[PDB]
Amino acid sequence: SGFRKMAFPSGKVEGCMVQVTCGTTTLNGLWLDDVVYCPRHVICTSEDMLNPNYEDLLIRKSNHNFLVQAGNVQLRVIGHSMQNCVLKLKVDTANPKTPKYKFVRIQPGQTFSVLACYNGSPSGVYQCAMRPNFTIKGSFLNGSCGSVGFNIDYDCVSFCYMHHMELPTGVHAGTDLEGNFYGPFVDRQTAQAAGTDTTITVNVLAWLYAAVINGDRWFLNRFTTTLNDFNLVAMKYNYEPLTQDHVDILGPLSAQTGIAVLDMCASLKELLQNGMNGRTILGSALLEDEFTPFDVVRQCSGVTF
Amino acid sequence: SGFRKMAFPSGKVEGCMVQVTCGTTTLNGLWLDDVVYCPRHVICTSEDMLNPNYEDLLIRKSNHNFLVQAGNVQLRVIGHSMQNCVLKLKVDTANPKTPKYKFVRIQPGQTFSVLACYNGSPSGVYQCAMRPNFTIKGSFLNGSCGSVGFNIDYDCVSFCYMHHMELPTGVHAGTDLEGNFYGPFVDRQTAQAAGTDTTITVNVLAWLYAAVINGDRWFLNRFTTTLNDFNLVAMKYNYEPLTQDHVDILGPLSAQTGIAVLDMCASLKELLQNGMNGRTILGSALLEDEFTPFDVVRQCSGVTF
Ligand SMILES: *C(=O)c1cccc2[nH]ccc12
Ligand SMILES: *C(=O)c1cccc2[nH]ccc12
Ligand code: NA
Ligand code: NA
Repeated sequence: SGFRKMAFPSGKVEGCMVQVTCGTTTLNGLWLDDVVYCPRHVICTSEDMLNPNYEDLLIRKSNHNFLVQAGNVQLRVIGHSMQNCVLKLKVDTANPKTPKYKFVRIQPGQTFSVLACYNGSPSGVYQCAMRPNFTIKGSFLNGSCGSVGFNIDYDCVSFCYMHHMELPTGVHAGTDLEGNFYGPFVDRQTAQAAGTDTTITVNVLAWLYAAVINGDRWFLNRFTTTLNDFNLVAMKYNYEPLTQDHVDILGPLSAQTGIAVLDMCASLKELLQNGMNGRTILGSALLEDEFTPFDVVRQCSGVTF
Repeated sequence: SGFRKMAFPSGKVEGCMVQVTCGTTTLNGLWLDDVVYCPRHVICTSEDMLNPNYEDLLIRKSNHNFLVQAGNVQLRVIGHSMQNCVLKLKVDTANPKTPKYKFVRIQPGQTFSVLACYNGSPSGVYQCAMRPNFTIKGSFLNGSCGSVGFNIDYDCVSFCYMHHMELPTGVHAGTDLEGNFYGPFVDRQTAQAAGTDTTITVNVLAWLYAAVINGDRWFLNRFTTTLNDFNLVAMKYNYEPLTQDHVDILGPLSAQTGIAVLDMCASLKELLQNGMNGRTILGSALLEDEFTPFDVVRQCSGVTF
């Protein structure tokens, strides 16, 4: 019993974190095999902020301008290259702690664990969702650049996020591990802002299923709805459209609880229209949308790695 | 910016988890140096549930009745002893991954990270508080017995909780790592239930300070209160009494925000009396009490390990 915001165990990622310094800028990097991945922002100075030409900044650098520290050990940089908004520093030492890994670009609505780091040292671990607006609601201070987000599947770390920047509303923007931003963001100083966000409807339904599995039914009702009629209410409350693919993905939770997806949609419609009348669901007075259907199955079935 | 339920990085603990089997019972153990710690329940059969005499059950065991597996490696048990409600199995191999560590018995209101495990394999990591009633609101399935709770301080893992059992309301009970239960619970089948719980008042004030640090002031007011008058309202809403020690512990957050502790108490009193009028604080529509003052400072100052 119980239902928590549960991160993956972080040990496989902790062993990959390093500190990268160029000039007076220090941030985190990810050491896999003999490569260190980090935000290309590390080559900027406090002037190369408004319109940096990174190709021009990087051609002016030598391997020796990059200091990489793993614990209290200095790794010698023997090659450097830029891929989109990441820098790849080839080092003279393969990481003996390199886990089985992949790089994956996730869809909005997917969740991942963040290992927040400072100066190449892990600080803490928490669960995030990629928002529909391609931001994350993280927790990052100055120095957290190059902190990574990941999922674990049996033996294999899927890296999906590298942190770059904080936007004016205090939400966060970053890249895949090939250096492509999520969303329209750029690594320069502009008036860029988070777009309007929406609630992840399939995740809210997953979490209502979690609540039933965990022995709570107060919010259920005897009604059903059509997908089309549900989506007309979704739109009114700034919820993502529910697709047939989302209905299919909820099939396993539907089967385990004996509650049809469109019946759970009718519960959600009543919750949006009426609110909770001072009641809670899994300890929350709001409708939670940062658990995927896979996250619910994992935490109700006890899969390990 | 941002504020998350943040766990400690789990790698130092992952390297200590093992599987222990006695008869048909399998659960998790903690391998530190050449000792494996696990719940003494592992020696019970489905009959030794109502009134087990553990001393009598254990004298009937041989070292060879205990199977300890670290990854796919079997550790030979060379000695066994019982300390309160834990079993200590001496093994022929020291854990080469043993971190710097301590065993600590925490106070109610303190928080810790749980590494939920099954079959000696870590599943996930989340933050918990020890409730005033000496339960935790965890997330544990069958097989999670012997999962541990911990805090990390620089280089040093402080183990504070070993999981034993689920109580009828779906909350959890366990021991310190010397095998003493938190609360009045026993490792036998009885009508034991969680006592009435209360809200951790000092933690709610810490989290209101977090909300100010993170740029939110809507709930503040121009009033102050006396400690005595605040506690008369605390009592009405089933909040823990606020002590002068709690006031002293909030001093650093008070100093950083320029909001006197008793002024923040006046904000909390108004929130209890009026509710939030459909507003949120740090993404929550309820008053959060599972962040200590130390947890707020850590996540607003960026301490690492
Ligand atoms: C940190 O990597 C980073 C990336 C883009 C912009 C920025 N400003 C400060 C720090 C950064
Ligand atoms: C698991 O360790 C444990 C301890 C006490 C009681 C109990 N019942 C089932 C599992 C347990
Ligand atoms: Na329904
Ligand atoms: Na006040």
